[PDB]
Amino acid sequence: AKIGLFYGTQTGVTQTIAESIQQEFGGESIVDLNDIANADASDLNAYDYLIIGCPTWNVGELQSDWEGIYDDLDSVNFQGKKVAYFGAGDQVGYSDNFQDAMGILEEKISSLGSQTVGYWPIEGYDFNESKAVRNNQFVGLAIDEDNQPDLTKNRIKTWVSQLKSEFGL
Ligand SMILES: Cc1cc2nc3c(=O)[nH]c(=O)nc-3n(C[C@H](O)[C@H](O)[C@H](O)COP(=O)(O)O)c2cc1C
Repeated sequence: AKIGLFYGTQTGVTQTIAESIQQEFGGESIVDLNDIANADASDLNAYDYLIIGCPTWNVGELQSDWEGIYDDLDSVNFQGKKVAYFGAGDQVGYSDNFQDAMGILEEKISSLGSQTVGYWPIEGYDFNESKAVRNNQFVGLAIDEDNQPDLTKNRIKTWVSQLKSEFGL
């Protein structure tokens, strides 16, 4: 209940990742798993620590459930909150828009006064452009189940270890 993880998913990949992240943190006593499809913008208010998960769809766009709540995000005050991000994407098929959704959400939420935590290296990927890159780092964990499924488990373990420090855990 300390950390609220909100994800959106179209073909279920982002939900599986969300479930692995909750698992690595220690389970339901540490992280609440919430499908953004069933949530209201104000649900994000109940947490001081947030994890936002979103896959990029339709060439650089938000997954539709995140799309639907996007304009309501202005009603939440993120001042003082630490927010981490993760996303699923396909670097080979969408080289010019890899993980754009994660970047779109981070730009919106950070502008509302939150603190981004959980930066990730871009070197383990091959892509041309991404809206989720700032000063040569991803603003969150990039997962690619389409082309790099073998790296997913270690990526999540490593990222969660580094987030524990950031969330005072
Ligand atoms: C129609 C379609 C469009 C996609 N567009 C993008 C894109 O613009 N950028 C990207 O990084 N991945 C893109 N992908 C890859 C998906 O984000 C990826 O398959 C992801 O695992 C889907 O997650 P989900 O199951 O949680 O919805 C696309 C996939 C499909 C089938």
